[PDB]
Amino acid sequence: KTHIDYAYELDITVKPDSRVPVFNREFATFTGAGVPLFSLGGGPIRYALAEVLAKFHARRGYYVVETPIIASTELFKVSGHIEFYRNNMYLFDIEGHEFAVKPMNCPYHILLFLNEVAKHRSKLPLPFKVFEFGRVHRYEPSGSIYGLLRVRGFTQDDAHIIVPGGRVIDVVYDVFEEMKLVLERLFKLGVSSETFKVRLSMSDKSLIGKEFMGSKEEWEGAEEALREAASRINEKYGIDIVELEGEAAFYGPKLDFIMMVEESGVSKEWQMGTIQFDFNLPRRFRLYDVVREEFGIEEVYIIHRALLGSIERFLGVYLEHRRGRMPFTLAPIQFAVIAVKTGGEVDREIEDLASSIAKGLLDKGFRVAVKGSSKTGLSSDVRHIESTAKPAVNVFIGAKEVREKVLDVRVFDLESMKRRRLAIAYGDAADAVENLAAVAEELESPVRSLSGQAPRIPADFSFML
Amino acid sequence: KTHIDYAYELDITVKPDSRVPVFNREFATFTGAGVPLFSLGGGPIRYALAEVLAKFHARRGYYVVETPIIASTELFKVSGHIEFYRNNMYLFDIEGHEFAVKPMNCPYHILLFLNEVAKHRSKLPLPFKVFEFGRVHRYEPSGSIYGLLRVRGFTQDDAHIIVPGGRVIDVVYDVFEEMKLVLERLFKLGVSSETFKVRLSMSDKSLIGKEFMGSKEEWEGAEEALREAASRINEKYGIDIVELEGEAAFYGPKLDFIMMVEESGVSKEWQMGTIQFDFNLPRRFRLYDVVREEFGIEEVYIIHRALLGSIERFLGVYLEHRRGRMPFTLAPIQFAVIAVKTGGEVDREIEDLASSIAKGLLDKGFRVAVKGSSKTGLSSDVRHIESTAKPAVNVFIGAKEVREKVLDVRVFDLESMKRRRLAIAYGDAADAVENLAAVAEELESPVRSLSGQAPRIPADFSFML
Ligand SMILES: [Zn+2]
Ligand SMILES: [Zn+2]
Repeated sequence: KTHIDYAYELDITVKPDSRVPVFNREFATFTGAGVPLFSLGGGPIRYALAEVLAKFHARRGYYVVETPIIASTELFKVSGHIEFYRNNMYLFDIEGHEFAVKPMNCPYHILLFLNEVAKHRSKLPLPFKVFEFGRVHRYEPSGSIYGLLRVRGFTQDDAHIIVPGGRVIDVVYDVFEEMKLVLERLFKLGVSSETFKVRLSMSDKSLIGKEFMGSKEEWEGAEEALREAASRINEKYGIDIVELEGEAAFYGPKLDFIMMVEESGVSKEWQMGTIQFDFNLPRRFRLYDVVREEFGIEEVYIIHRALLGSIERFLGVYLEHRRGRMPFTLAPIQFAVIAVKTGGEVDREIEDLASSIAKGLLDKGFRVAVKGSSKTGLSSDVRHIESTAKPAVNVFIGAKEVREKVLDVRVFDLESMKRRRLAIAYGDAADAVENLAAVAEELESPVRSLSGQAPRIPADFSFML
Repeated sequence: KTHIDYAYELDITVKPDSRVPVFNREFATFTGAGVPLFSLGGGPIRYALAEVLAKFHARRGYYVVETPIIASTELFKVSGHIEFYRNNMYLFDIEGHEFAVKPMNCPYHILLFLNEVAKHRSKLPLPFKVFEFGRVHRYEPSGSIYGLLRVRGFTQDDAHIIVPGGRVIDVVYDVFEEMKLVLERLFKLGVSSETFKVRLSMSDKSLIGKEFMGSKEEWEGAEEALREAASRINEKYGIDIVELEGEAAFYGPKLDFIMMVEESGVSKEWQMGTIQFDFNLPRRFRLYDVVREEFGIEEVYIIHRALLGSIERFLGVYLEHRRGRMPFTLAPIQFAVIAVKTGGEVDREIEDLASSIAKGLLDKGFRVAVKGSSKTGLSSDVRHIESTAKPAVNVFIGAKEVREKVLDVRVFDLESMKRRRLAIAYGDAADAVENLAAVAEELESPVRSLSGQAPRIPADFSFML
């Protein structure tokens, strides 16, 4: 099982080689290869993620923005390079004039900086930090396309930071803290000396002025910022730091976030976001001038960062590493309510309790699937549900639950990779719903600390079970 | 003053003819005409709107989805028409194969329907209702472009509904109820017999089979559904109904939502969303077959609906009709905290109170701007703020507020178009923040009823004042 299987099973995406009813042709012969089509299970995950990541960044001091999806190629001519980059871009014509489907957000984010400088000059605080849940498109050859990992259109948790020399170490370190918070609290992935690695890619000093552009002062200023931040990371968590001479991009040095994971029992890297310094953009958009003239600042840095990276790619690796198991906030189905019918008259109270709990949870904003089952069918109903829908929380309602007034409630424990059984007492349906909602609130609690609010985007996904 | 002015002043968008610092060229010579660039004030409005509209639709029973931005033109060949529509589309090549930047969501939404039918057949409920905050691009000539009203890329509160004959009247009526809820609760616009009109556009029966496609049964079934729903609307609200023979689109009849507004003192229409029946799509995507074969249903309807329509367009007209005044949830600046310094030692308590209230509101997730002012400067500081930033709530902190322990708090009343003064007692900073937060919660209350949660996307916009 790959993410491709898990994505189809949880109904996060449409499978490109599934046949369209009545047409019998693959969905991909309508949509194009490499264009992931998110489905009904995937919709709420995408809104929820945007919402959490936007609020998380706003609480950490980033200005959240949404930038256009197309642009004149003048925009990408000014940024560079552009005889090269042209080749990864989808271009088109309006009306003689050349336009592109945006392959990156950076130029737009710098325009927004430039617009605020123009209106407010030095009243604008620095560091200036702008975040976007941004939608980018790039040329990928048909043979390069693979599931959700390499695609033609995808989303990034993209940010740009314009930071003076005196605050740059703290900003780098903070982004690391951001990565760690999102991993631990949204995804329930532990970040520590045993699971995480930071990789620095630096210049070769002999080649500054040629394969690495810019001046020595630039490179040393940035490389030292990455070494100091990395040194604080290592001191606080014992996370190990790797440094590669001559691996930087031509426009500045960088840091990569790497999770260490294991098969089965193979040790592997799972590469995530990045902190990329840029010496090209501040020249091409005259940022050095602007910051010197308006703020009197001579040492400033420009930085691209993503915590997850490509969101599709992150979700893909995540589906595989976690075998389809989503954190509660992002689970297509949050509560699966399972009525275990017996044949007898107790079925009426079972069916009323299940139905009422189901409506109550939906009113509270949860994603809920009701499944009718039986004592003899239960075993194979559950097996089907666990192998496919993987609901975050199963609630079993049988004769026993009705007579004892205790729900049988099974939350999936992401660390142990096992269900854990809770016995939740209730007086009546209303009260069962309150108590289930309380459990959910405990499961949403880490996300509330990132973003203030856990998103409730309700749905009745009964038809999936 | 047009929306173009209000949008620039509230920092919702970048003005295309503003000059880029240091370059002195217009922003538009980088971006392209007709491509609205939302700015820092506009970012949180866009996330907030997506979030509220998505949750509102999920609570009303729509499945929320996000569909790709590009697609093979096979997708638009199957839907029609396509020698015609080709001309409004941005097209491009991958790798020999023709692709388009999506001009509409409909084909994608039908693929998602078809995908669920394939996996779950008749377990899928009907009506099937899918909602998307969707991003669409269309060719518009340079002379057609105007502000936010006619643009090249824009967003819709788009939905598709596949409804059997027996439930179609209720669905039409419900969409109307949706329009009314969003207007009244998100936008604080009254919808009644004095302010609202519903326009039906129908076939000419003599031309069914020619300028209006489909069969008589189709048209009569749909036109009666619109007349019955309209008749219920009129009975419940006395809203007047207008019916035009021969104005329907070639593929089915429709209903348009129209607000009646006034200058100055001219009566004008403000056209909003639509309910469009479609007889073409169910043929082109073989939906009639699919619904008959899988559900045994012979009478079914396919419907496109938007409540706002183009979101950019709606926001534009809104900015003009309300002279820049946003509802609290959508206001770029939610609380403006204004320290009225005196020169004396009381300035220390004024500055500490303002500062603490400001940090406290930010922690609660609000968008906050602090302005330092003086007794002599106040008058012209406020005038500048009211003419430009238009904060939802002004909080004045002067010597008097400190000595009496009562804040001077001015909420803008959207109906009367005037500030209204509240006297809010406090014991200390913490308590002032609780009491301000309570006022905000009262202002967020109508949005909580649409969507369960009012979005808090915080920002420090001090630099704007
Ligand atoms: Zn970038
Ligand atoms: Zn449509």
